[PDB]
Amino acid sequence: SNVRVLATDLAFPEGPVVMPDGSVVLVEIRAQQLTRVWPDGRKEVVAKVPGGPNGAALGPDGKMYICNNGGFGWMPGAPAPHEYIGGSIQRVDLQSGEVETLFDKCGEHPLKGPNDLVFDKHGGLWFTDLGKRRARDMDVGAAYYIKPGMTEITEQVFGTLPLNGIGLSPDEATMYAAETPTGRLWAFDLSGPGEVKPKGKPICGLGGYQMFDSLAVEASGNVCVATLVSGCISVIAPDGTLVEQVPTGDRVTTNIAFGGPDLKTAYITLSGKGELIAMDWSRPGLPLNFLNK
Ligand SMILES: [Ca+2]
Ligand code: NA
Repeated sequence: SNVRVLATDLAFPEGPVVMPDGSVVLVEIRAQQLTRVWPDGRKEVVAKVPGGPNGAALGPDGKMYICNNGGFGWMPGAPAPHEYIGGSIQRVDLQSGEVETLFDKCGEHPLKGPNDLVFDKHGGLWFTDLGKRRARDMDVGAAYYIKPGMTEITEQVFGTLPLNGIGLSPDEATMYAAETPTGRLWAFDLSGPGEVKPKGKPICGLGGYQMFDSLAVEASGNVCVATLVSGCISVIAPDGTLVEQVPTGDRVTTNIAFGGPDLKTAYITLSGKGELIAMDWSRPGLPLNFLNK
């Protein structure tokens, strides 16, 4: 586990997407932008994304899809009314910087705080909703699926505590969602693309005072979840066994993505220190659709 710092002075980094050349496109939630970090050290702003760009994934159209949580109040907190512009799913052209809003509601219900996302092999898009905190109450968590072609958005999970990381199993027959305040990883069986069948179960709950953020799946099927408070990556087996906890040095570790040769480098956002780091990983990551395979 040879650790290296790839970038600093990032304004709450999140949503890393590791390109084939080892460059990383990621979101800076506090600076409201999509940023490109190159292996020669240089950084460039790809696009300004007003609000709270929170997670990213490359899509079948070659554009970068974004979960926009609508803004926080800044460490993040509950957004004062004016700092919140509504949650949405957006798309960014990585060549022009043009930002287009795709969805801001599902049925008659506005999206609250979209958080992270993952494409299935048909181009359908899963995403979590962490909800928003208000003065005396908070939204429940949810997960959504957008049908291939971006034709329709559907609610698949609703009424958990806030949901954050999301991924698919290698065979894409199971969707995983991390429940932030409880440090529980939930597994949902899929009867087919985009469709949960009964709605799921927690396969792992960490002890102590530990909370979950975003995640990435390994080719083995293990789920690697960024763990807040204790500052590590929690590696969870498909059967829920806690395989290991890899310390990162930052209590606000928020996300992980695999890249490099054989997808055996982990790229991790340390959102407390404002850093993107890389770490050797003993097992290869699961290739993401429309990025790695
Ligand atoms: Ca997240
Ligand atoms: Na990730």
